Amino acid sequence: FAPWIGRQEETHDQLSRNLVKRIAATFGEPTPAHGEALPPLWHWAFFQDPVEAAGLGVDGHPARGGFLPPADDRNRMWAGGRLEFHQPLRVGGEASRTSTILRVEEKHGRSGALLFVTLRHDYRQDGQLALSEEHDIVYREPTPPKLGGTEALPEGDWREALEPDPVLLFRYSAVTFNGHRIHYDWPYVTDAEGYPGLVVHGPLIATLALRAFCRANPQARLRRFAYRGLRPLICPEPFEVGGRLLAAGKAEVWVGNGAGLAQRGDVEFD
Amino acid sequence: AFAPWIGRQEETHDQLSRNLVKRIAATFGEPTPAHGEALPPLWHWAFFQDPVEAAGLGVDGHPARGGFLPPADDRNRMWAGGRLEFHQPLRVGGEASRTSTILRVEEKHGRSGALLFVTLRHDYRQDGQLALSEEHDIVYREPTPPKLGGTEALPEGDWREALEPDPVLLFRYSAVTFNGHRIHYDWPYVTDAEGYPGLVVHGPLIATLALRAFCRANPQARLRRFAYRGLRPLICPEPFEVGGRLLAAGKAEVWVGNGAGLAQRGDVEFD
Repeated sequence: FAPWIGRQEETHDQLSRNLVKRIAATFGEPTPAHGEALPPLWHWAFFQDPVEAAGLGVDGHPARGGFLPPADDRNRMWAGGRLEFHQPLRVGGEASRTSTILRVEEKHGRSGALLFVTLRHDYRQDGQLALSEEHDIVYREPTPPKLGGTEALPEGDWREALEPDPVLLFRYSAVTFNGHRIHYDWPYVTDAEGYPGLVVHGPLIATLALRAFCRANPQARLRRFAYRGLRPLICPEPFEVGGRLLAAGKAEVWVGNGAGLAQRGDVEFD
Repeated sequence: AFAPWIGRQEETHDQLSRNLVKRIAATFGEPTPAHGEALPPLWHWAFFQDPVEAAGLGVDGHPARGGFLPPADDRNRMWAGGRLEFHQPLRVGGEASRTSTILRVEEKHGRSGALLFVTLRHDYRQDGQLALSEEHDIVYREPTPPKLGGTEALPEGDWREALEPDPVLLFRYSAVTFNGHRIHYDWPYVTDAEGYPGLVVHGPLIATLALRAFCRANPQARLRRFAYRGLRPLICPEPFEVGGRLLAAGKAEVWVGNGAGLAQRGDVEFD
């Protein structure tokens, strides 16, 4: 049961260039300088509470409890999220993260048991709110990876083709210090879980989807971003990120390939 | 004959930032030193990384052309060993400088031919102090099917730590050192492409475990020198042992191995 509702924790970190350089390298972009804007979604490389091995489950994620309760028989799912952008976080600075457990509601779909937990992350630099983030976590019982169709790649207003490889996936796990083995352990992700190969991270592709929008709408100032996973992408299959404009300051983004869409997302901007 | 690199020098800088320090500590299951406390021995190997964009990376996941070390003409560049000399600890939280000098480049024709031996010196300075000086021995070897027999016997010592590595441990160390060399995490590559039986436990990873154990077994010893030589690759998830034995008032050896032989040995000197 969840009495965790309304629980807060505080975390601090330094947006240190040495680590920003690593994210930059991973994405093949330039390393922002001291005092400049940390690019969208790069903050996910920060505010990491690494867990000692004994606190980890077989899947390499933390089984141990902490801010959130423990999980063994279930498995966390990166269901989605909404980000509200105010100000860039600036490289070099200290920054603070205030986290709140907002909702913990039980639900039912395929496989039935489906506990949804929503977390809010408030990110402050110099006391000043830079970014407010909610993340959807779904605890479910292990089921083999879903089969069946998904939506096709729509035609859109911009598009980028990407050729993943294990080195790209390793660097992104590295930068986020994610120990989830589905992203680098090929014997495990195939034999133990049902996948045909390595899984491209949801955050990694969220970051490429959001970056292709900004690239294509260079005069657009971000306001809001929402993403939702659909079906996992499999390395090394080439895939694609793209989107389209929908209304006044509203755009939709998507990641997918021939197997169909892996992720969809909504953007608001000025 | 090798003047273009002999004497080459370069200075870099880096902050010994706690966020990365927390990830090293988690990897090793240890406490995180506080800001201003000693960086634990050999944790500096995670710092001073100037990583290349993907286009700069070669197939094996290392950078395709580093500009300091002599180019490997499709030869395999091995981490043969090195020597460290500890003067003062590097401190968590602070800026530090690494000055690097290529000391020696020698071609030597032995059994199996001539490979390239290169000796690289690294000098670390923080708050105006010369904290630590180090040398790496690199050995450029022709691409050869992995030789995995172990020649030296794992001895019995004064202490012993049994280790069962797994791909999570190897990933986290590669992560913390932003090492893209994919023989450490990419199982289809390390086997199909390079022909190891499986993933390779990093030499640096092994040395830190080796020195750590000695420290655990000798808590009053303050480090002054450490030398290590890599003997043979270790293969995840082989169970292996780190041990050592005191040899004299401030001398001890350490080693890494298992029933098949020593994977790595080294020498310690302390007060």
